[PDB]
Amino acid sequence: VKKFPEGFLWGVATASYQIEGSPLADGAGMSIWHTFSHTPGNVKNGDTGDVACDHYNRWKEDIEIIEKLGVKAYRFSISWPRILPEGTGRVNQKGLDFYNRIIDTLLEKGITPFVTIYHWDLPFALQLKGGWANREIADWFAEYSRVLFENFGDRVKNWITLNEPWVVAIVGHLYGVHAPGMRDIYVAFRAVHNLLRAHARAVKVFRETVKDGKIGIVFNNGYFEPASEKEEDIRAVRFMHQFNNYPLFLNPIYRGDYPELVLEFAREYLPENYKDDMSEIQEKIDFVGLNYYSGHLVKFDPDAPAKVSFVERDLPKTAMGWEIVPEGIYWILKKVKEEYNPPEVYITENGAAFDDVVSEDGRVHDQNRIDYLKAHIGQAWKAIQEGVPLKGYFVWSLLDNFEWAEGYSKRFGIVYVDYSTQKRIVKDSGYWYSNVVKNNGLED
Ligand SMILES: OC[C@H]1CNC[C@@H](O)[C@@H]1O
Repeated sequence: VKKFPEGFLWGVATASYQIEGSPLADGAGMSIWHTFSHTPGNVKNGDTGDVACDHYNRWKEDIEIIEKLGVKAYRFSISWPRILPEGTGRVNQKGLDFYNRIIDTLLEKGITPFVTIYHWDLPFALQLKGGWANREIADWFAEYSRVLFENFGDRVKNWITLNEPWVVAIVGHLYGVHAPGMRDIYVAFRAVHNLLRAHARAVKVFRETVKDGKIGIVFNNGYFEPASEKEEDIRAVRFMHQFNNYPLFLNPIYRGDYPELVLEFAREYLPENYKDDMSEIQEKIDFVGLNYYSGHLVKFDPDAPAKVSFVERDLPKTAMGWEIVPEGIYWILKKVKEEYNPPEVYITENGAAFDDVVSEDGRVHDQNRIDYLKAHIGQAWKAIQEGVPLKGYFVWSLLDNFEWAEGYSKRFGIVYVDYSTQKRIVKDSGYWYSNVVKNNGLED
């Protein structure tokens, strides 16, 4: 038996562009993911979010699935361009109506909404003005967040400014693999910095408009282990954790500067008086969300940009090719308490992509995902037993969905989606998870 604390929040998680479809319905502006995915060569098989899970129409039935499974919390995101089609100024009532219906439905059914304000679908109109590269985004984001607080803050009380700002900056602006598809290290570190300033401005306005709410921010994290016991490899691990995990943002938020190895690597790329912004960046937050999926063996490498290479290990992997290292989720939970001691933590995403097939029996026997969830939920329980203030756990994802540059080819859902009909098939992992929420923990 591994029983969780009373009132622990068991959730599922999605993101607007990944499930909704109908990106231009009802006066919505284009996002950068619309223009990106519509550019030939950017996404596997030419996939886009034009249709996705058609959640824009099937939202009621999807929530009914959440209800039926008994899960207590739904993490979802809001499409900025549905609300403010030009990014600032005009507010689209029909966009607000879409999310209002979802919000009211969840509450009526006793599910707690956790709203991610920004999960990567910037209004295209703002990208034309530089997007995350432009310092003024801290004002645009504040205006947007304010609108969400004023319209939804009466009912939604749990808020997340940004999903995975490292990915937004580095994958979007350095690697060019995600929208807006840029490859410029100077832009990428300006985007890191503006992400922090916009997050801090949003939190500030939240204090003014939602008196009884809680607000946090979500980071991606990997469990990095050194290839050798040599000095340089252990250091390569120390760089990667500081750059790729929560310290890149939490060192600023809690200590008022970037982490030390990040400055060794990137001080030429950061804005010249970046320190002037640090005091405002330290705006107090209520919780930290950590996402976790995978671990990576890393070693020093003199030929690699950043002086780090990944080394492949003979370990069980998901369809992403990601190494399954359950103890990473425990390590990261431990480490976040050790380093910054946030008053609350949530696992805001954890999950796995496997090649799911509908059997002849009409069921999806994803024993491989059950095994994955069970192992990590076990490690999260362990972290709680050693004092980490973990208040919730969210499976990525409710639904198989548009997996960014991988398109529909990667399935993360505990519910299978047959894209040809839009049929939902609860997976074995979904029934299994439904049982652990009912029991408030593991059993065998
Ligand atoms: O890569 C799987 C998931 C990682 N975290 C952010 C999500 O949008 C993504 O689908």
